[PDB]
Amino acid sequence: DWEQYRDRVNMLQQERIRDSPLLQAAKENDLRLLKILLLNDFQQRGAVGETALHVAALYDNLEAATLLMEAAPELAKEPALCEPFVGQTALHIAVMNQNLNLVRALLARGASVSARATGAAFRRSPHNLIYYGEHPLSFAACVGSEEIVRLLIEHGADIRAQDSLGNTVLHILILQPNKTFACQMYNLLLSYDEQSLELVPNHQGLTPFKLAGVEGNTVMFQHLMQKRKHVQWTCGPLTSTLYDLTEIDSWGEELSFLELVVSSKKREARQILEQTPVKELVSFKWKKYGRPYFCVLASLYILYMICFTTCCIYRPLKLRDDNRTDPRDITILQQKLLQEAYVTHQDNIRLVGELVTVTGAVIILLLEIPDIFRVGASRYFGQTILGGPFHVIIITYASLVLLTMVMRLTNMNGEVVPLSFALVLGWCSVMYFARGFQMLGPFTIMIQKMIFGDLMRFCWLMAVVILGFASAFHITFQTEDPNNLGEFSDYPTALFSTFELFLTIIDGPANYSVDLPFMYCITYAAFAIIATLLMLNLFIAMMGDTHWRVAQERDELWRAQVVATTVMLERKMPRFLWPRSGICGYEYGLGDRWFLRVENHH
Amino acid sequence: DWEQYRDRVNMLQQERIRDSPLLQAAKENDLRLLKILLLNDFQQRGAVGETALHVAALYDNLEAATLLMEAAPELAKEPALCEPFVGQTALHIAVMNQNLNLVRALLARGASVSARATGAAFRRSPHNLIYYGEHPLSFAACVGSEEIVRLLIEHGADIRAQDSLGNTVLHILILQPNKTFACQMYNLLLSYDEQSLELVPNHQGLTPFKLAGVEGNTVMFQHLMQKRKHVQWTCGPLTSTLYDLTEIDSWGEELSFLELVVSSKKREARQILEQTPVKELVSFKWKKYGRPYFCVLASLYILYMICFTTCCIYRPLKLRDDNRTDPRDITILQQKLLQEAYVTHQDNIRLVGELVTVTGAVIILLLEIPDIFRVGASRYFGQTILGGPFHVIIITYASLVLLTMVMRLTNMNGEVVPLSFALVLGWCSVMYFARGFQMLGPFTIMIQKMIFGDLMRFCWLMAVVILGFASAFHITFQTEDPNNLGEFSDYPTALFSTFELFLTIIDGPANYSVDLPFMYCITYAAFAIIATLLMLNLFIAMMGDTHWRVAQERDELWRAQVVATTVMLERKMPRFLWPRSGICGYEYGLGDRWFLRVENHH
Ligand SMILES: CCCCC/C=C/C/C=C/CCCCCCCC(=O)O[C@H](COC(=O)CCCCCCCCCCCCCCC)COP(=O)([O-])OCC[N+](C)(C)C
Ligand SMILES: CCCCC/C=C/C/C=C/CCCCCCCC(=O)O[C@H](COC(=O)CCCCCCCCCCCCCCC)COP(=O)([O-])OCC[N+](C)(C)C
Ligand SMILES: CC(C)[C@@H](C)/C=C/[C@@H](C)[C@H]1CC[C@H]2C3=CC=C4C[C@@H](O)CC[C@]4(C)[C@H]3CC[C@]12C
Ligand SMILES: CC(C)[C@@H](C)/C=C/[C@@H](C)[C@H]1CC[C@H]2C3=CC=C4C[C@@H](O)CC[C@]4(C)[C@H]3CC[C@]12C
Ligand SMILES: CC(C)[C@@H](C)/C=C/[C@@H](C)[C@H]1CC[C@H]2C3=CC=C4C[C@@H](O)CC[C@]4(C)[C@H]3CC[C@]12C
Ligand SMILES: CC(C)[C@@H](C)/C=C/[C@@H](C)[C@H]1CC[C@H]2C3=CC=C4C[C@@H](O)CC[C@]4(C)[C@H]3CC[C@]12C
Ligand SMILES: Clc1ccc(CO[C@H](Cn2ccnc2)c2ccc(Cl)cc2Cl)cc1
Ligand SMILES: Clc1ccc(CO[C@H](Cn2ccnc2)c2ccc(Cl)cc2Cl)cc1
Repeated sequence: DWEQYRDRVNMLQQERIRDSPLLQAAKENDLRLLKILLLNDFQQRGAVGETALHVAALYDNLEAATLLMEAAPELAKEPALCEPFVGQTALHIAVMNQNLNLVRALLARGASVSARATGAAFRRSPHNLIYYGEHPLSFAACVGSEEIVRLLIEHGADIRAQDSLGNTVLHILILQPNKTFACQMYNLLLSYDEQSLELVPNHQGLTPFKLAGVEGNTVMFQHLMQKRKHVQWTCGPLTSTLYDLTEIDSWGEELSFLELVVSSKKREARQILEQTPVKELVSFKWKKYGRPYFCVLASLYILYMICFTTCCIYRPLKLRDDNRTDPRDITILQQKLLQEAYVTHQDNIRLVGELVTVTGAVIILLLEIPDIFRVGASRYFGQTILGGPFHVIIITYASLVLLTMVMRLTNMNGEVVPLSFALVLGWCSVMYFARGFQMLGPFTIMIQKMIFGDLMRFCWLMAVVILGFASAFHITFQTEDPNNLGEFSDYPTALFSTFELFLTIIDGPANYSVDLPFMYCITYAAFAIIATLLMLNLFIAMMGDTHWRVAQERDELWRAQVVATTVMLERKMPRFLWPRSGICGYEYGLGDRWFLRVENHH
Repeated sequence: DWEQYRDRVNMLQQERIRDSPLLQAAKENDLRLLKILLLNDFQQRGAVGETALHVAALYDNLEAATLLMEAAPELAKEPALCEPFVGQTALHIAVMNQNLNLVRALLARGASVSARATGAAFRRSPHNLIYYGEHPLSFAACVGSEEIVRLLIEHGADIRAQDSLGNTVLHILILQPNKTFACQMYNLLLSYDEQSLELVPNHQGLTPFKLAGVEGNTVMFQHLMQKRKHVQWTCGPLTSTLYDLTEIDSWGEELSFLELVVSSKKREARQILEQTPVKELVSFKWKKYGRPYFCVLASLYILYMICFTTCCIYRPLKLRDDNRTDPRDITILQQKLLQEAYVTHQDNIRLVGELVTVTGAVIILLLEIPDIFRVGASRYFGQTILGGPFHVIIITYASLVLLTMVMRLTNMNGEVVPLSFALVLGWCSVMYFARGFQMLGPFTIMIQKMIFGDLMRFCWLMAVVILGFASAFHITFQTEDPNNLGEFSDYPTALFSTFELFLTIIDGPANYSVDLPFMYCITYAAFAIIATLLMLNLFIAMMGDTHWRVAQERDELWRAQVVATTVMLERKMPRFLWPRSGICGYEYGLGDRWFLRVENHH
């Protein structure tokens, strides 16, 4: 694994540094020994191809570093050579240690301002504790060393240079955790912008502005917006400001800023939706257009589920064509064949409801399947904010409807099976629309967070209790007459009875007209204590405990689900239903831009 | 919508200011350009009829404003002209910007101290972030600018002037959010009162004192009471104070201060009921008169419900007059007709209970219907503090009793229907009286806050689960013999069974003497996990979470419901039962006033 490899790399590196007297002296700064070694081979390299000057820079030894450079000035030009540290110069190290005196002394000797630390130890990854990109300028920037940043830009640091992710120094500052200084650095770098560096995309296509949204960097987002706003007037406690929406609303771009924020996997990204140009924009879009269209679509879907349900209630059945010879058989009706299922006026009235039913299942797949391939199947089905679990069950619903159509046409028996799944999944998919309503929306997120959290843990331990007790109850009744207590009469019935007895959805077996096994009363007392009293009530206790701790995040997830719904509706619906949002600049002489005006009290 | 209109107004305003070189110079303060333009048409107006001097005042440019006034002194007199800003002078703007030097310079040039900003941007509304009324003095006051307030009063600001709501500067200060400075301003304005300005009503009929109650301004209320109290004595740690009740008790006034506070829709208004002249007054009224009369009325209503119930238990029925030919029919009795329903001594004893029952339903409507028209139907039925939901069900109860009387008299069949509603609603309306008792009162507010909150959200998602599963269970059993498992034998029974199975109020279907469908055991396992375990227990978890967060407001709502009951009883009951409260001043030589004396430890 990578941790064991990095560890060896570090161990071999320290071993070489102890083995070589020149690298050893570069780490210890014993200028006596180092002068004698240099007066007496300067190319000597550690375990990763690093020079004695990289070693002096790593241990921050300016005296050893200047002796090494005075003896062999060419060392200032050298990269490290091996897979972890490829391209790392003594200048990258001196910059990361903030040694301005060593950085000057290296630049005075031709150390490259444009060198790229291409090795893995520099790549963005979960493996690496930092990500400064690849260049001395990007290091000095993320390190928060203006004096080094100016010194490098003077010496030719290309400010528009890009690393292996395509990230410029501006993209890299958006990724750093000192969000507050990163701003002062962001302004220092834009003081040399003179296409703007603000508009350069990385290889994901993200500009710095889109990256601050995607990464949830709310401090850099609100800092970037201070240069995309104009104060129209202030009068007493009131100010009117005009925000340029060109970045946030992303008109006619192939993937918008708000899509990138709502689909981001960072929990910090949802906080961007609470910021001033945005909250007001997504709130305007939702009241004016989003909620009216979502209430119409919710109503049409519920009427379509009533239509589908009615085609199940009036499903085509006839009297069985053979006798119930087994006294335990209760089936009295059978399917009509296709050639007899459409004969009466009521069958033709149903056929309209069935063709509407099938048409809705086709339309569901025509609307769903393309969005799997844009968003990505895992995000499509995994993301709570995008509706992931409802996209699974609506595709499953439409698939079970189309399977039921193929079964009808082919005279295949057993349409009850796909229709029973399609009725449960079809109606529970009406919970998709709960996200538009402040009453139902946050509660539907508790249902989801309780299903995947507490109900899953409960069902795993509930299963071993049911297997223990269903087996004990089955073998207790194995020897007794099945007609006197039917609940445990075979292992599948004993499992199902024990599951219903666990949840108290059926009454505990009892027949006072006969002597039940004494081992049953012992086993059922232990079961009612463990299953019913302790665990079924411990479920309520752990749900009540989960609920107060999740209640803040559920509201944030709901406020984000409303924005994701707003963004979905505007991307999918015909534009004539969704007029461009905000204020057109052109009819007021402001040029091609579109704006949001907000008035605030202070 | 108004937001899009205000936004255009702001955009057209800024466009004109950029288009006109004179308004542009008034905003930028480039005295070079402005001197040349004025030396070279001074009437030029922006998008809302505002002058270049309004523009200089808005951008707070005293140098541009004094050049514009020096070139054309008549500009100081000008209002703005268009619908948002009608009547707004440069003096309104200079006052709101607190520019005392510009305000003098305008007043020195005849700017009107009595101008009214009649435009909508000044009206009280949810659309407007501030409300300063219409006059320069009311602006200077709400802005908290004594030096400008004195300067205006010297120049003739009519302190008794009223805006389009009838609000004086005192009413407007009660509405402002800096409740603490507003007091220092309130005293500054009363220093010029010399009918008192304290007693002038707005167009709602509210004086400043009633408005501080209605708006829940507890800081201004307790400040107003410092001038309506007298300290009789202090001895060591004890003080005795005498509060004038003339304002709070509002004797013989058509609508009292305490009615206006308990019927207010502001959540802050209930906090007035916790203040020193009041809490002691409403507590005295409740112990001495309120609770004794409310316990008598509670007892009389419960005895009337026992009387009505007894007329239902002894309802007049006879043997059916035709055979039960359908083997699934269980009806054996039928109504007696009016001409046979009153024959025995026990029928005449009932008839007294029925005439008492009907008389109580008439009395309920005679007591209820007038109060709908005073309070207003929406407040009458909407307000928790006034008893809103109990006023709905008591009017509904009386209507179902009078309908049942019309049915009896007309020999109409089916009296079971209106009587079953009248028994449920009649007895649940006994919960109205829970508000008098500290044990039952706050709990009856949780019942209400759980019905309209958590039970509503639950019932919406519970309904789609019941529609999904009732349909799956119905079509699973559609083909099987109805006599072996009756629960899902038609769609209305399948809905009702699935509702009872959701809540575990009936046992899960099972008949071990026959092979049930395998799809039933699959569907019922999924149902018991989703309905019974997860959601029925998630109801308890979300109620437990709502309960601790609502528990403070429920106690405040209960303490306010007791005062609303006290105020109701005193307004409705015969005065001889409700002696005037407090201490008559006349028999101690204090004149016509009535007082509350409170003794306090400090
Ligand atoms: C997110 C939570 C997920 C939790 C997942 C857990 C699920 C709960 C239960 C598992 C379903 C097991 C279904 C067994 C059906 C047997 C039918 C049958 O064929 O029975 C028996 C055969 O087998 C048995 O004897 C026993 C089967 C093996 C033991 C039970 C299954 C264990 C499954 C373990 C799963 C992992 C659990 C780990 C901890 C969670 C035959 O039938 P018979 O009884 O008529 O005997 C006919 C013959 N005589 C009359 C002579 C008796
Ligand atoms: C604050 C919370 C408020 C929540 C409100 C929600 C309410 C829960 C349930 C709704 C009541 C529906 C009553 C249906 C009665 C049908 C009787 C009948 O006539 O059935 C059927 C006819 O209809 C049906 O087939 C299906 C009816 C349509 C679907 C069910 C109603 C959907 C209502 C949706 C409401 C909105 C929900 C949105 C999400 C909350 C006939 O009768 P049969 O079965 O004897 O068939 C006789 C004929 N064979 C023998 C051949 C079968
Ligand atoms: C035999 C059939 C009837 C069984 C398998 C059916 C399972 C249904 C009842 C289960 C399967 C997954 C469940 C499920 C998945 C996830 C979510 C998202 C959550 O935010 C709301 C509840 C909701 C929508 C629930 C509802 C109930 C579902 C849809
Ligand atoms: C406790 C958790 C883990 C939940 C999920 C466990 C469910 C188990 C107990 C349930 C789910 C589906 C049930 C089930 C499916 C269908 C049938 C066919 C029926 O003719 C006999 C019972 C039988 C065989 C039962 C046995 C018990 C099962 C397997
Ligand atoms: C068919 C009939 C019997 C059905 C419709 C009757 C409904 C009754 C049970 C329901 C309807 C509204 C409910 C209701 C409304 C509001 C309140 C106010 C609350 O502070 C206490 C409970 C209380 C008083 C409850 C009691 C139960 C009521 C009165
Ligand atoms: C889950 C929430 C939404 C609550 C309110 C839902 C209630 C539903 C399930 C209940 C309320 C009243 C019930 C109801 C009313 C009366 C009858 C007549 C009876 O002869 C057959 C059942 C039938 C038709 C049932 C069906 C199920 C209903 C409609
Ligand atoms: Cl789980 C679930 C999901 C969505 C709805 C949709 O609920 C709304 C009503 N509502 C309830 C609360 N706030 C709004 C609705 C019901 C019926 C029809 Cl036909 C249209 C609409 Cl818009 C109900 C349950
Ligand atoms: Cl929901 C409800 C509402 C009101 C009462 C009234 O309860 C009181 C008794 N009580 C109980 C607690 N504190 C006082 C009562 C009962 C019977 C009779 Cl006849 C008269 C009275 Cl005054 C009881 C339930």
